[PDB]
Amino acid sequence: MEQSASDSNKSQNAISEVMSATSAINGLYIGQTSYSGLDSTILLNTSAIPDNYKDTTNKKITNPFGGELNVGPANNNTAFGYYLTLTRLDKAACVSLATLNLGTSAKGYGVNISGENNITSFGNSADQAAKSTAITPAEAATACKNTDSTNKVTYFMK
Repeated sequence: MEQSASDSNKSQNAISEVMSATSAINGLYIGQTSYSGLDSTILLNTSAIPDNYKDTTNKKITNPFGGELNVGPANNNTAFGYYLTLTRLDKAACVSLATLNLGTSAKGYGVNISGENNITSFGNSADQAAKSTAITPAEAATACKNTDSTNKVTYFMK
């Protein structure tokens, strides 16, 4: 109730985690242009067409590495660095990220998108669309919308 709330409080804590993630993974690779090399391997690794870009149950976010992770590089480091396809989600997490601020401390957020290598264009809404900034109940209403069996989100985060 009353605004996103987590967009100011929870965000400050989330930033630390992800900014440490991109730092850690980078320190192990040393740029590699943009973790290049993993692409060719991982792409054909899973069915040649990585179905992991989406979960069929309700739990996959491409970003973290706390559970079932799949490593992959993006197009160009500056635009997008890396993506890790982690299966894991919850209805609360859907609202949590939409009540966060995924814009200043994110590279992009896309719900029901598949193809982390080259994410779709970013607007400001969710579901079969990606957005540049995530915030306010408006996003929350759009992110958690018909998303049950189709509840999966690839998202690059800084």
